[PDB]
Amino acid sequence: MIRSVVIVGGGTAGWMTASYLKAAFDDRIDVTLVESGNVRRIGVGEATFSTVRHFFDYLGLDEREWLPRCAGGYKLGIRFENWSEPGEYFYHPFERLRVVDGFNMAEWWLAVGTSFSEACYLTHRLCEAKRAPRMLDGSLFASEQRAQFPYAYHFDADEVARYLSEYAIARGVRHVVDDVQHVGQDERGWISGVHTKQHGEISGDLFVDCTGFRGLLINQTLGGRFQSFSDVLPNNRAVALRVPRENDEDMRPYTTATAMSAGWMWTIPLFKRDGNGYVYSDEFISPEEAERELRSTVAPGRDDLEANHIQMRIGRNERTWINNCVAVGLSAAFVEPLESTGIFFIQHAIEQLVKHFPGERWDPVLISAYNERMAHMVDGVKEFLVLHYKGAQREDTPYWKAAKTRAMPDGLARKLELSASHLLDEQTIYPYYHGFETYSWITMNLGLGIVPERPRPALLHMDPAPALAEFERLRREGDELIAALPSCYEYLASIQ
Amino acid sequence: MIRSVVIVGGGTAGWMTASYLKAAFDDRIDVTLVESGNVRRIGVGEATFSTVRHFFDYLGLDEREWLPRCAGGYKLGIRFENWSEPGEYFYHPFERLRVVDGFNMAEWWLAVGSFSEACYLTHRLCEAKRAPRMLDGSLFAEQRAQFPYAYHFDADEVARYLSEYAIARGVRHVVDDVQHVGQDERGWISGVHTKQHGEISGDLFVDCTGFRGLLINQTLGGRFQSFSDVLPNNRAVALRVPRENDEDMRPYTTATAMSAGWMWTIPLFKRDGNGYVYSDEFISPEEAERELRSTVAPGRDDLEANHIQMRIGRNERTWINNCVAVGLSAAFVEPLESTGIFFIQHAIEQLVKHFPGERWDPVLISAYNERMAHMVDGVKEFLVLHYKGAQREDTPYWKAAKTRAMPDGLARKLELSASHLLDEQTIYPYYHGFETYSWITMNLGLGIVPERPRPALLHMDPAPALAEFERLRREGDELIAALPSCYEYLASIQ
Ligand SMILES: Cc1cc2nc3c(=O)[nH]c(=O)nc-3n(C[C@H](O)[C@H](O)[C@H](O)COP(=O)(O)OP(=O)(O)OC[C@H]3O[C@@H](n4cnc5c(N)ncnc54)[C@H](O)[C@@H]3O)c2cc1C
Ligand SMILES: Cc1cc2nc3c(=O)[nH]c(=O)nc-3n(C[C@H](O)[C@H](O)[C@H](O)COP(=O)(O)OP(=O)(O)OC[C@H]3O[C@@H](n4cnc5c(N)ncnc54)[C@H](O)[C@@H]3O)c2cc1C
Ligand SMILES: [Cl-]
Ligand SMILES: [Cl-]
Ligand SMILES: [Cl-]
Ligand SMILES: [Cl-]
Repeated sequence: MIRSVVIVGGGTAGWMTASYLKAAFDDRIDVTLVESGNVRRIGVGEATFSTVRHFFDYLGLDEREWLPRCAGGYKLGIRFENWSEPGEYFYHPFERLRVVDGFNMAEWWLAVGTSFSEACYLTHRLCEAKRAPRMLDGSLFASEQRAQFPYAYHFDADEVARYLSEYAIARGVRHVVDDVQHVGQDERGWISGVHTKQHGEISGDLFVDCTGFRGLLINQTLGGRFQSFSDVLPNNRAVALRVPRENDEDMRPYTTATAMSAGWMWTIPLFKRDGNGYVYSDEFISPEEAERELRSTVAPGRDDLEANHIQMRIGRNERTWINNCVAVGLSAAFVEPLESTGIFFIQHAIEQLVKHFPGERWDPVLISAYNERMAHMVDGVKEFLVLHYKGAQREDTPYWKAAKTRAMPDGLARKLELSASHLLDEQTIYPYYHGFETYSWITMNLGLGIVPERPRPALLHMDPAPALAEFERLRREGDELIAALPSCYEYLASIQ
Repeated sequence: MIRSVVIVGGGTAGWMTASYLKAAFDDRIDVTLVESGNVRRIGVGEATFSTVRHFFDYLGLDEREWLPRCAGGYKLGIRFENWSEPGEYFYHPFERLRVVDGFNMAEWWLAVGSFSEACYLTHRLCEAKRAPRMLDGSLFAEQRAQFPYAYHFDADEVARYLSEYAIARGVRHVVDDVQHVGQDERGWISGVHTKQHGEISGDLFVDCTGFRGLLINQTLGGRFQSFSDVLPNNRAVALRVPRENDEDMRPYTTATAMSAGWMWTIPLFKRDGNGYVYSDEFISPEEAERELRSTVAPGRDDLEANHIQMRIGRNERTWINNCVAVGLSAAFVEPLESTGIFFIQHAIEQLVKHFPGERWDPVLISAYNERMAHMVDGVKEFLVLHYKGAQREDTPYWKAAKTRAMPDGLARKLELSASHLLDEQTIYPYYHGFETYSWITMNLGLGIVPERPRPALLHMDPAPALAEFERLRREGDELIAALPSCYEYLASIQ
């Protein structure tokens, strides 16, 4: 049985790990987290995926407690703007499709359908009317019912790290602020300790690499091989800003992904401000050009706002667990934030680390099974993301023209062939766990313009009444909800 | 749209198909079923899988209506006898494992704990021979998914019952032999030519002719892929054995390992169904008949034995041109996990979903074929796991099972399983009827057991899981005291 964990890095990954380990094992694990006082955290990572409520539940934290305290907001979905038709948009919401007489509402929409998201999802209305997912009395709008509309969150990246470090430290995590200068290895190549500038050697049984893109343990010490995805997903840089909203009250309960001339831009509404960034490929546009394009769109004349330029490491380690070291966060893998998966990868890496926790024997088969899961997790998203670029109909710049013909991962060709005939399902999407469900694959395809040539032939043999009564039911439930629900900001104000 | 379906074959496959199509499309589909008056149905296929309730629900039939009428009983799971330690047994039940603090009861059992007895309510119900219903008809536990119990029924009666259902709903019934299958200039089926009713044509043809594969294999040249290299059982001998005491009725199938295969016991309302599944490379058809009779029906030579040659494997494609194979014509594996009728149901459900329009869509058809292939391949792999987990080594047959070649992917599942339990991510990843608990339950019961408990559990409070084991033990106690016997309940609804 092993006793102690040493985490290197104090970004969102480090502090999520420290928190979760203490929540899981309490006093049956010793945890130390070492982080540099001079190497900054990435500074971004402000939108989350639908699994994140489980992370906070596991920690014993209600959203009323943790959300104001991370200066956050609600994420009901993502609004995709300008990807295909210009001025046009759709939502990818956190909401499962209803099923009528064996077929989901997407199939029926194609046969008897108003845009797809609008006809099929309550969430669409909530986004348009800028509603909170809760009534003022704190009851969920569905009124588990939380799974049927698995909304996520926006939060401030500084605050969440600050908040979780306090959570972890309150629970006995030893905190060291220092630079690791060298990582020791025993005669078998296993990590023996990390040598700091002022605190000597810090040893332990298990080491968690949370050093970001740098991969200081997993790559620079252990020689882990990093598999780049630049061949299919070229975006390799970002430029970020923190932009105050002219009107705080005007707060959207969703992230916006807006296609730009050489990439795309995020808008993440927080309680006090927006987060903004342009994800781009430097083969098509320079870092200044991108900064200029970004500022022009979301912050004209606001040169007091400092831009944060980021070089992204896109792809994954072949193995995120090597010897006694596990990489969590940007050190393990990263794909561009088009579907807000970075924090999801962290949560899933940590939840599966607890499941695959080593005993004094360090069982290689259990480690191997952990590595497979993490590989599948990222490869599924990678494929899902390439599908975004293949579905995007705009062709107006060298960038968008090149996205159309660029090589694809194995498997996607088949998914596109299928999709031109009929909708993807549980059996034809990526088959291993990667966060996303069928509705997400379908919703992107239909929003972007990858549509079956014709409706499902079976539906012509069937009574359309039950599905038409369902579309009407959705339309009426939507009407009632936007009338009864407070705004996104209103509800958040009431719980601050 | 297409208008008409012609089904060839009136076994369980033909009639399930006819029934389901009418249930699905009512008067928006014309259906004709043609079946031989002289080529007998297989005569077996008496246990079902957990999915089967959905088939009957879809048809609009409550179990109280259909079950006594098919002379059936309850299947709470399968009892595996003599597979590893001799005289030893365990249950593979239709019951999901409870989860405590992020780990299922199997994991906890390994850390703090027989397996089936500790983890499943169904184990007690089987031992005490209970019905899954109280006399007022309420379920013992929707709550139906948590304990997805299935059924036993008489194979003659179910065909008889479903043909009536379908015919009442406008299925045209023809009793004749198909002598020739016509094809058009594209190799599509144009009609079936019968001995006395001329040509019967339609848009879609469903091959329900059994192992024969009259349309899909003999006419269309579909290729059959054999599984004999990994699952050599190629024959069966069956009996219909009356129970000395009808009241003594088990709510489960028994799979008993024998010298050169295994034997099923399926308790029906009036009688048992019995059979020995074997490989003729290790035992002759009469040796097997002698071994069967000796075990379940000593001295009862008045009972006629049904000897069957099984075609084990699957068609590469079950849907070719305008013809879809359903049932034994499509695929078959030995009935060790009662999957034949499941394969039919799933084939038919997916046929409705993949139903063709007037414009035939090769991509939709290809997606149908992938699902049918995965369905059977998943079960194939799961069954080889039974033979690999069986620890008995007492005959040439059991010795050979130990070293026989395996399907791709199973070696990995066995390496994993010696380390820790299989899960949703490491079992066969495509739909094949079975869930994780089934894979786990078979491993633990047969004796493929992680070397040690999961190390994470040593860092955790065992109290919640121990309180759960106790809760299960107490709920079990209460259920066997309150539930009527399997026979008692069935008697009350006859
Ligand atoms: C442009 C961009 C946009 C993103 N958007 C999203 C999003 O919308 N949603 C989402 O979920 N994710 C997003 N991500 C991912 C998100 O930022 C990360 O998942 C999250 O911030 C965790 O980062 P990290 O902890 O792994 O790395 P970092 O923040 O880089 O942390 C590295 C830590 O290691 C420390 N360190 C480095 N070297 C040493 C050393 N020598 N000794 C001691 N300490 C050391 C540093 O001091 C720091 O504490 C985005 C990423 C990028 C690049
Ligand atoms: C030994 C054994 C045990 C089994 N146990 C189980 C079990 O426990 N549980 C389970 O779910 N499944 C079991 N199965 C499978 C089960 O028997 C079948 O799934 C089910 O009976 C359906 O069979 P079928 O309709 O495909 O074939 P068949 O019963 O053989 O039907 C063939 C039909 O085609 C007709 N036909 C053939 N040729 C012509 C022609 N020339 N013209 C007109 N009609 C023709 C015949 O008349 C007949 O109606 C078992 C199978 C075997 C062999
Ligand atoms: Cl489905
Ligand atoms: Cl991300
Ligand atoms: Cl899990
Ligand atoms: Cl079977």
